[PDB]
Amino acid sequence: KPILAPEPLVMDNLDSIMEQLNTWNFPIFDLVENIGRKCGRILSQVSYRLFEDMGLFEAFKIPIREFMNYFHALEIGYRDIPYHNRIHATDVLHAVWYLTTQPIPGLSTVIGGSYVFSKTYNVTDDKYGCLSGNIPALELMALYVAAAMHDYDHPGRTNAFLVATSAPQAVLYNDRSVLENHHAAAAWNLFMSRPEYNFLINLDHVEFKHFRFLVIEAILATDLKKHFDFVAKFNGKVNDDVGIDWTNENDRLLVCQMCIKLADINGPAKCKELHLQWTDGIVNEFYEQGDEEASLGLPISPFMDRSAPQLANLQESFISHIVGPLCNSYDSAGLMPGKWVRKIYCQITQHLLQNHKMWKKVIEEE
Amino acid sequence: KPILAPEPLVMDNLDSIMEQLNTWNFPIFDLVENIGRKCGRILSQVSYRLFEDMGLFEAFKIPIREFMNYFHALEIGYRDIPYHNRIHATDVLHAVWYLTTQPIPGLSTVIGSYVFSKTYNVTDDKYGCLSGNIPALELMALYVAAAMHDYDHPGRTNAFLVATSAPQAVLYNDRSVLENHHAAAAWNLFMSRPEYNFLINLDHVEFKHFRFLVIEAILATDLKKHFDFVAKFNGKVNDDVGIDWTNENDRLLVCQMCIKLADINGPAKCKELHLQWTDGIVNEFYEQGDEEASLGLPISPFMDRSAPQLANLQESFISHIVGPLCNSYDSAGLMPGKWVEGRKIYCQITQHLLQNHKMWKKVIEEEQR
Ligand SMILES: Nc1ncnc2c1ncn2[C@@H]1O[C@H](COP(=O)(O)O)[C@@H](O)[C@H]1O
Ligand SMILES: Nc1ncnc2c1ncn2[C@@H]1O[C@H](COP(=O)(O)O)[C@@H](O)[C@H]1O
Ligand SMILES: [Ca+2]
Ligand SMILES: [Mg+2]
Ligand SMILES: [Mg+2]
Ligand SMILES: [Mn+2]
Ligand SMILES: [Mn+2]
Repeated sequence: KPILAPEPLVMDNLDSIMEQLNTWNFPIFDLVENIGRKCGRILSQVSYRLFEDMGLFEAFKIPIREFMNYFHALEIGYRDIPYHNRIHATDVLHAVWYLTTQPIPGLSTVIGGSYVFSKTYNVTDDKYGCLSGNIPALELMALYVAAAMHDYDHPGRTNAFLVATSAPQAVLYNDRSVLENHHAAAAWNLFMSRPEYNFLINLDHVEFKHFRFLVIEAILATDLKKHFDFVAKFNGKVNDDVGIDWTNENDRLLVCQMCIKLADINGPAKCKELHLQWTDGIVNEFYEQGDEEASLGLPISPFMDRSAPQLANLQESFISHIVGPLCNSYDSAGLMPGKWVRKIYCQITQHLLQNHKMWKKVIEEE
Repeated sequence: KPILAPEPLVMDNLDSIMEQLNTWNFPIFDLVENIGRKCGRILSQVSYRLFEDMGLFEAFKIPIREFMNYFHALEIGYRDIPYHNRIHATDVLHAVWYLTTQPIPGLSTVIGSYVFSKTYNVTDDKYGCLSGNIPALELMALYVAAAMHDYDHPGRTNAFLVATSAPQAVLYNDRSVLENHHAAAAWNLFMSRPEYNFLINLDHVEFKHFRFLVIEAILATDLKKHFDFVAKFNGKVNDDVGIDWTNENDRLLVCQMCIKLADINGPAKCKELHLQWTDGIVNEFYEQGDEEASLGLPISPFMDRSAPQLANLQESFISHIVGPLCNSYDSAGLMPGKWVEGRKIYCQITQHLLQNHKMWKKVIEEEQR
C-alpha cells in the first residue's frame, strides 16, 4: 500500500513559524513542537514551502499531490532515532536553500529563464548575488531533493561500525560509502515504487537522467571519508587561472557538493542554543552504538563511551579538522552569505568562531 | 542450504589437459568437453590445480574441503549464458596465474611471504616473475577475485541495466552496477555458511585486508574506468621511481592491471580461442539487442543481429581498449616473453593481438568492396 500525504496537504496553523525560514537560525525545534514530535510531517511541510518560495512547482509543472505523497513517504522512512531523523533532513534542506538563495556580497549573477529566485530575495543592490542566479533550476532542485533524501533510513550507526561488524549493508555495498549508497538507493527505490510518488513526471527522459545523476552525486558527497578530497579539489579550482567557471557543469556540480556538505554539518555554525541541541542528538546516537560495540565485544569507538564522555573534545576537534576548513574554503571562494557593513559581516563564520571558542574554554576548565 | 563439492574432490582423468595449464593458449574448450558441459566443475577443478601449483594451501593452512565447497557454490552461480559463465571465470583465473607466474624478461626480484609456481625455475637471472614481487596474500586475493569477478552475471551490460532502471542499477546508484553485484553476491555467498570458510586461518587483520584487495580487483574490471586505470598506470611508470614493489598502492595497481588484462585476454589468444570467445560475447549482445527492441529502446551499437558489424566491433575493441592496455603493461616491462638470442624480446601475447587485429582489418576490407 502507498503511504499518502495526510489531512489537507498543506497545514494551515504553521504560518508564523514558516515565515522565519528566511533566517539562518530557523527555530526548527519550535516547529517540531508546533506540529507534534512524532507526527511525521515536518519534512514535507517545509519542502512544500521552500519549493513554493522558489516557484519550482511552476518551473517543472510538478503536481503537488504526488510531491507531498513522496515527501511524506520519505519522512516516514526516517527512523525515530536521536539525530539521523526527519528533523535533521529538514534542517539540511533548509540550510542548502539558505546557502543557495540568500544574498552573497560581491557575487556576480546571471539574471538578478532556466533559473529561479526566492521570494525572500529583496536586495536590488548590484553588490549582492545568490547561487540560484548561477546554478540552473534543475540542478538546484536536485540539490534540494538530495538534502531531503540524504540520510533516508539511517540505522543510527556509522559506516565503520557497519563495516567492522560485516553488517548485511556493508557486504552489499562492498564496504564503500555504505550508508550514503543506501540512503540514495532506498530513497530512489521508494520514488520509483509507486506512480502516486512521481512528481518529476514532466521532466523529459534526458532531464530525468541528469537529475537522478545530480541527486546521487550530492548524496554520495556527504560521506566524510571523501571530505579532504572534495575540499582539496575545491581549493584547487578556486586558486587556478580562471577560478569557478559558472558555465562549466563540473564546476557547478562541485559547488553544489560543497553546499550540501556544509548544510549537512551546519550545526556548529548555528547559534549556541541550536548547536547544543543537535550535539546532544549526535552523541546520544554515538552512545547507543558504543553500547552495541561493548555487547559485541568490540572496543568502544572514540567519543562513544557514555561512561567516559569527551563531548567538548569531540566538538572542538570536529570544528578544527572538518567544519573549520570547509567553511574557510567556501568563504575563500566568496560563496558565504553575508552583509556589507567596505567590510563584510558573515553570521555563519561568526557563529562557528564563537562555538569554537566556547568548546575551547570548556576544555581549559576540565 | 550448503552446495557441497561433489564425489572425490579432485577428478582424476584430466592430467593430459591439465598439464597444459602452463601454456598461454590453454585449450579451455577441450577441458569443458572433457569434464562435461554443465557438469559445473571446471572452475573448482582448475582452481584446485593452480592453488596447489602455488603451494597456497600450505601457505595459508587452507582446508581443501571448504575451498572446494566454496568454489563449487561459486561456479554453480555463474549462469548458463553464452559468455559470462564459469568457463570465462576459469579463463580469467588461468590468465592471472599465467601473467603472475611466468618468466618476464629483465624483471628484477624485490630486495628483501612469497610463493612460486612449480613451473618457475629459481635459476632465471635475466628473468623474473610477478609472484616474486607480490606477497602471497595479495596474489591469493587476485586469484580469488578472478574466480569471483563475473559471479551471477545476467548477460546484460551496465548501460542496459541503467537505461532500463533495473533493480540492480537502482540498488547501486548506477555506479559499477554489475561489478558491485559480482563482488557483493560472491562475498555474501562466502559468509553465508561455515562450510565455505577456507580462509579460517587468516587472522582478522589479514582477512580484512584480503577482502579489500578482492573487492578492489573485481571493481577494476568495469570498463568505464579503463582509461583512468591506464592513465594512472602510465603515470606511475613514467615518474621518478617507476613501479615501487615495496609500496602497497603500486602493487595494488599492478594487480588491477593484471586482472584487467586477464579479463579481456581473448583477442590476445590464438585465432581458435579468440573466435570462440567472440562468438560468445556477440551472442550475449544480440540477446540484449532483441530485448532493447522489444522494450522500444534504440538497439545499442553492434547489438543488432540483423545488421552485425562483428569485424568493426573487434577491430575497434582491439585498437581502443586491449591494444593500449597491452602497450601500458608492456611499457612497465611486465609482459611474459623470451629474450631473442643473437636487446630484443619476443612476446607471444602482443604477437597474437597483432595477428588478430590484422585478421579483422582484412575482413573489414572485404565487406566494403
Ligand atoms: N557536531 C558534530 N560533532 C561530531 N560529529 C559530527 C557533528 N555533526 C556531524 N558530525 C558527523 O558528520 C557526519 C555527518 O553525516 P550525516 O549526518 O550522516 O549525513 C557524520 O560522520 C557525523 O557523525
Ligand atoms: N572480444 C570482445 N569484443 C568486444 N567487447 C568485448 C570483447 N571481450 C570483452 N569485451 C567487453 O569487455 C567487457 C568487460 O569484460 P567482462 O567483465 O568479462 O564483461 C565486457 O562487458 C564486453 O563489453
Ligand atoms: Ca593559480
Ligand atoms: Mg549521512
Ligand atoms: Mg565483468
Ligand atoms: Mn546528514
Ligand atoms: Mn569478465
